Amino acid sequence: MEALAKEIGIPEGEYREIVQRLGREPNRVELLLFKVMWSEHCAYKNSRPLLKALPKEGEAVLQGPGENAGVVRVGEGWAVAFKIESHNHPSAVEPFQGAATGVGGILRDIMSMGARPIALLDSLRFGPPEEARSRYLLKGVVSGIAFYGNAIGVPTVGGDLYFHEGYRENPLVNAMCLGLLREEHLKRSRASLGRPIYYAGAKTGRDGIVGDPFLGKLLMEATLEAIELDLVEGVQDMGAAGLTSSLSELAHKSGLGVELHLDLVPTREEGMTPEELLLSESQERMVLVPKEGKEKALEEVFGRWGLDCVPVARTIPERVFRVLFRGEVVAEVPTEALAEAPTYVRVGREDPEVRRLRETPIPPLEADPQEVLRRLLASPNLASREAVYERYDHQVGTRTALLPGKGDAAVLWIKGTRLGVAAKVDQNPRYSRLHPRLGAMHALAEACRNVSVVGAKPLAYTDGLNLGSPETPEGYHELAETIAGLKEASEALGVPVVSGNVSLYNESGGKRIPPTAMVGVVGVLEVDKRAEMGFRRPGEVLLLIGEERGELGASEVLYLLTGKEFGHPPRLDLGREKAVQEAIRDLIQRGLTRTAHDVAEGGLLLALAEMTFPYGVGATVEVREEGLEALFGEAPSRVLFTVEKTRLQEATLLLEERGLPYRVLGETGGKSLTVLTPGGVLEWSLEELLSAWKAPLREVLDG
Ligand SMILES: Nc1ncnc2c1ncn2[C@@H]1O[C@H](COP(=O)(O)OP(=O)(O)O)[C@@H](O)[C@H]1O
Ligand SMILES: [Mg+2]
Repeated sequence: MEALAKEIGIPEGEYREIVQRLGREPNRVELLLFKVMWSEHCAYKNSRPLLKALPKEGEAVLQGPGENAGVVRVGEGWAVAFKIESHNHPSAVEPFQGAATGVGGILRDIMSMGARPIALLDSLRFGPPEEARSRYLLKGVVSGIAFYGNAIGVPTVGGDLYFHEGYRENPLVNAMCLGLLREEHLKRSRASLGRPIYYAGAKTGRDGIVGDPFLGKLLMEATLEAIELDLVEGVQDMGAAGLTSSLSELAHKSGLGVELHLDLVPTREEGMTPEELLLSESQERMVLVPKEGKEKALEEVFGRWGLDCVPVARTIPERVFRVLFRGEVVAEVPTEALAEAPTYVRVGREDPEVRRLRETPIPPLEADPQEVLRRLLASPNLASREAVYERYDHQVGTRTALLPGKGDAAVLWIKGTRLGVAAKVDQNPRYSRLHPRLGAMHALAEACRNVSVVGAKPLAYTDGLNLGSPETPEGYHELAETIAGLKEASEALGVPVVSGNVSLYNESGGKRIPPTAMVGVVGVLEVDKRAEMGFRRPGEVLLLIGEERGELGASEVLYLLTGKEFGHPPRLDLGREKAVQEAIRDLIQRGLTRTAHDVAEGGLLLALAEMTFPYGVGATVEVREEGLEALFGEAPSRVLFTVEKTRLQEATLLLEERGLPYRVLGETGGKSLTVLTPGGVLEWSLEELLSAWKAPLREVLDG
């Protein structure tokens, strides 16, 4: 029956392997099950072999890759679950539902760990902001993101937005979620023999073979209460491949099989066929396995939240996924056959054009810095995302609260404790397109730097990989270099992966999106020893860890002045990066500084301007090197911070004992940003910096 086989999308080679795993040919239904379970989305066929390289060990790791999300210990009995997913292709066809659905799904993965969602972060990539479609997609996904999150009660505390040429055809929408729980309640996707499997949530319809957040809230409370009462031994959310992936996965990890009675499955539409029920991806659906003797309890938990919770399947000793419908066995495939699909290895080769661009020498450039800073602040990639986060609410919850003082990483305070959880997601497409490996390294480094900058220690990360097809040598190369990049940054900084995602085939017409590894990092700190980026008072000494000179390759200023992106991305010394991150955390924990900000895209001056916005406090400094490289050039491992006058020596003593280059630029205060250079004084009023920075994205989004 190879006919229908290759007619649905299953490769001859793959089909032949399926007949040898079943010792027979699958019927129509079984064939449809494999088509979906063996697709790259579910099987990760081309990425698994490479992902084995990512370091997983870490002091704070409680749960790494394998479960619906990664979990790390944060102290005083608390733990944090988190993960990042993608909903690219669907957001492309319909931005509103795509984004909202991306949020619903990520939320369920975090809930299944028994962790109550405390925050959402979005990682977005669209084409240039002047193009109609780019504006459309941006309006769509943020509208959709706001809709689900605001309705379910989980705030979107931050994220990463970037506009770029390489995303014109394939936009990216990744959602990261943070959830907290008591370690004692850490649950996974396990089931013991002889247990019934419950189904709760919306009824199964003919969906993706729109999300309801209102029902999501109910679903979330019940699941969380159910686990908080220790009534379950396993919980699984239903997403891609619906019931099929939920149960087979659950069964496979449990070392046994599951018998599904489709007739007991709640239906929303009439005349639904077996495959339709099995492959529906209807939203807000949940699988739960009550512990022995707690079935009733589980039902009551859902009864309390006005939800139905009914038995739909049971575990069996035979490691198989047996599907029953109207009295007949319509499918019975071995669990292993469904969960362990073939993987592929290829030979990557870099796209010669990528090399050509990277090796292009950066030409001598000249421009009026008075205007370059204003032009950079007005760039849609550097301007305020204020109009975006204004769509979201619920910064204050029932256990956690977002600290309103703008820090480089979102900081969620755990009420009743001194604990604070910091989070950030990063990646630079320009660096990544020109040097995927260095781009990936920069992403993890930056994310960790941002958390370190508010005073928290990086505990682990989550990586949402987004690339073109792995078929072509150039594409596989980008995937390979991206993964090698993370490994290298991870090993050097001592920060392990705990979860993640992989989205491939993000390309059309031979045009590949810039390799995109959206790195999410979680860390913890004492809310009382926190730092934010805004200058808070006049008279503080302003210092810089690292050097003033940045590079122009793949930089913002280069793009602004040439309209192009080329050259080598900034070099990254992982040893320096680690030492700087520890230096800044020490500085903050010892109470020497409570205001820090790292120097990233746009260079020293842009970083400087961003610090005057939060409180309207200016700064006066001296930069010893003139030239674009010093004022706007980019370089990692650079951090700005302020100390109280009589504490300068202790801070400088600390940096010196760490062998770290540093400089005392000047002080804070006034209603201007003033910069002395060997060629004179450059000056801007905080007003002009502010208006230039505030307008760009606000009109694009609300105009
Ligand atoms: N790039 C990656 N890095 C680390 N872990 C990953 C990566 N991609 C996938 N994983 C892990 O492999 C598993 C598969 O993800 P997935 O099946 O898509 O979960 P779901 O479908 O419910 O969103 C998860 O445990 C996930 O955390
Ligand atoms: Mg930053």
